[PDB]
Amino acid sequence: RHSVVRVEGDRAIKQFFPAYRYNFWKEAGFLSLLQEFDFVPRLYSINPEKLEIEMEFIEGRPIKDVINELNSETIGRILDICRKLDVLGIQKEEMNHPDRHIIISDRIVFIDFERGVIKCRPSNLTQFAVYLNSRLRLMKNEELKKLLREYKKGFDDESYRELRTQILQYM
Amino acid sequence: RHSVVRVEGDRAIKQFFPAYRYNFWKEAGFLSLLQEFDFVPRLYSINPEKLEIEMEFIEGRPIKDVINELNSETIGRILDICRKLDVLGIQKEEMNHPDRHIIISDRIVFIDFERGVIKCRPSNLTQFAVYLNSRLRLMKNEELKKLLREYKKGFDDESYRELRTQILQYM
Repeated sequence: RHSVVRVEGDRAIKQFFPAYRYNFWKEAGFLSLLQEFDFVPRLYSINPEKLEIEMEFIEGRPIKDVINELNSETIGRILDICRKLDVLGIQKEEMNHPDRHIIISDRIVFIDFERGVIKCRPSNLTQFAVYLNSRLRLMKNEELKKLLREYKKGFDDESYRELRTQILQYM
Repeated sequence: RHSVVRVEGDRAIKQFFPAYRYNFWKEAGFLSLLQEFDFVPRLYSINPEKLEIEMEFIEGRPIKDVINELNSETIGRILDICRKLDVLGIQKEEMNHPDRHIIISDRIVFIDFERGVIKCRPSNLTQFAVYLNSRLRLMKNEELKKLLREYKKGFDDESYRELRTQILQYM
């Protein structure tokens, strides 16, 4: 609704509709701030006159196509990226509906940052954990909800490791 | 040392050395995230291959040239921008040496975001207050340090207003 992506070679061009200049800049800003990491597309150019962002085309399958086939190693890698975004202070949003926004090949790429916001304690990992439990039925809410409460309280490396192992044992 | 700025018409073009590629992305990222506000330059283009950013040239005088002539209303406007950055979670850095990075005309523009970082409680306002007191000698360190300690504890609008009025009274 906010934008259209067209693929031209190995580049994806995301053009926002004119009403959504605000989201255009958030996408450009957060992609720029995440270029030191390998879990976002490369950013090649921005054109505010056309509200166009030129970026790397990401080959692979969206998570919604493979979520039930994914092994524990791969899920752990996705949890690491959510945790990284938590630590960076970037709340990507809609991480409980990542169906079309995590692209899986030999690597894991997150796409679509146009709703990102800065926050002290982001909800990337716990939004994703709701999705993960919704698709894999790892456990009942009361157990998952307790696990998310403990991570949120501590919110350090130790709290994360406990959540990580306590999620992945279940698979 | 990180970059060279050249002015071509109404555009300032900043080119980084390759060693400072990640400062290029911070400048691009934070300028992008601040385009919804009027206190940064407009961003026009990025070129990651050349590490070049094209933005608005800002007409006006740097704060170091006018700091002792600035009235209380104008200082309050600069304090507001620091607070805004604090609230947004963006620590610009080097705000205790803003000498060439606040440009004052009819409006107030902050420039140079290449050292910015995200954090829960940024130090923009407490860094700027140290500079402000250093140039205007408004109060003794111990009093300022007491005022800054209280602002950092509360860190809400109320804490800010108390800081704001208690700074501006001295002129």
